[PDB]
Amino acid sequence: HHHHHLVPRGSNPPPPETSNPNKPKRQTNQLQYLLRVVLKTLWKHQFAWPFQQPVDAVKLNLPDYYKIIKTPMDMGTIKKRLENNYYWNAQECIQDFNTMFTNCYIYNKPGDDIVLMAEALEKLFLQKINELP
Ligand SMILES: CCN1C(=O)c2cccc3c(NS(=O)(=O)c4ccccc4C(=O)OC)ccc1c23
Repeated sequence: HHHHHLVPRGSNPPPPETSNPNKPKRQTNQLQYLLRVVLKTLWKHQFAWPFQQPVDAVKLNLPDYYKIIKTPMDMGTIKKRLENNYYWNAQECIQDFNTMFTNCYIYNKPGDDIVLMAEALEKLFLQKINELP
């Protein structure tokens, strides 16, 4: 038989929402600091780039990524959420950061380059979190 299963193909899932009109939202001084200080200082770091957008599992040849990671998160998503005033409190935003870092540590192994990058960014994140208003 001549069906060789070359289609249908893989794909990326849809990315996390950055808007939700029915979700409760606030602007708080902590959320303001999270955008202006925490996110913007991590964003400029030379290890930020793999984290600035959702994982493209097709481009990056990580076909197992969304098999293993079922709650993806990334800093582009967090940035957009912050810009859109998506969050109710600082905890929600912080949980998104925690999810991003945790995903990285789940998927990868100690000493992998991506893990060294995540560890550095997490260190910086935790320092910046300790001066939250
Ligand atoms: C942060 C999301 N992420 C991963 O968890 C991950 C694991 C393996 C490779 C890559 C990856 N591929 S990459 O080409 O951009 C890359 C980035 C940083 C360090 C190593 C690699 C890589 O795969 O080197 C071969 C991008 C984003 C992620 C990963």
